[PDB]
Amino acid sequence: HQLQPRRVSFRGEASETLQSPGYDPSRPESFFQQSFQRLSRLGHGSYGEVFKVRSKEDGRLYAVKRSMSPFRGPKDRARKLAEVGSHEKVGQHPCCVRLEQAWEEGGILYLQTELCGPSLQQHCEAWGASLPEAQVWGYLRDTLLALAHLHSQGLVHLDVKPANIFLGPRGRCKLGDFGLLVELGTAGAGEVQEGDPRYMAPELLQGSYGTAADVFSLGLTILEVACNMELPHGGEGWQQLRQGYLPPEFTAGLSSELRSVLVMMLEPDPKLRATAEALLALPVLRQ
Ligand SMILES: CN1CCN(CCOc2cc(OC3CCOCC3)c3c(Nc4c(Cl)ccc5c4OCO5)ncnc3c2)CC1
Repeated sequence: HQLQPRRVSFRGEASETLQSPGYDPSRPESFFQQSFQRLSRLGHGSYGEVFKVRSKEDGRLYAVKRSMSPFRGPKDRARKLAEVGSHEKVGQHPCCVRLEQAWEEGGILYLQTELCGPSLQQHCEAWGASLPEAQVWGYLRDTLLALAHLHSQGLVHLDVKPANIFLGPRGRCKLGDFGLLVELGTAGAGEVQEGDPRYMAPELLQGSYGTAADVFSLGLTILEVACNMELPHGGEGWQQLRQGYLPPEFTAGLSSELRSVLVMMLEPDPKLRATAEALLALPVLRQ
């Protein structure tokens, strides 16, 4: 016998039965199989898979990430479901990827969010060369709007990277993938973890983290996409970047204005590093 799929939420609303057009609770196929139409595979890793699908419910498009294998235990389950809790903590914001719903069936977690344009990373590798700076500024601003929304709620993304920023057509963009998001001070179902080492803030090397870590992460995110360079995973080059230095190559082809802003974001000392609000308050970054 099989447990039925059940909604995963932390809002405290009723415990409720997942139902959908095309979904027969009798039939053995999963809720995701019956209630959706897999259109393409957006990605795959050890996290599982992301699918571009069309809901049989409202007929519209979404992205659904399903975990790869059943939960290994209670603790393993709690930490996976926490991603939903995080995403729900973000709430409604135009610069943040919106969560539609989530559910679990057979130890597998399904996360259904809005379908976005390609990630900044995908858009960058497709563009071939450096992005126009007018584009880059728009990317920098929308992510800062997203960060300020997170940071004003005591939330830290902790894994801001080009692959987490999605081109909102056009040419806006949204911050998503809240798997590592922590609410400062109430942590946590699971312990906090650093993000991608390529974009990691220097203070995390000694176990320190605040909202400032995101600002640094966004800095190297923008540096990567605007120079079309590739960031080191280690060594002196990596360590130079965390010491206020710039790659001796230097960001050539970048203006003074954009360079001076990145310096504010790439500041080694967290307490000196600019905040998102202060950055957005500059004038070179208004609407
Ligand atoms: C060849 N083209 C096909 C269409 N495509 C537009 C849509 O591109 C995406 C890709 C996503 O994820 C990929 C980005 C890097 O991470 C892995 C694959 C999207 C995405 N991912 C997602 C992530 Cl990262 C985290 C949690 C999720 C997610 O969906 C549901 O819950 N989410 C929303 N839209 C995506 C669109 C261009 C290229």
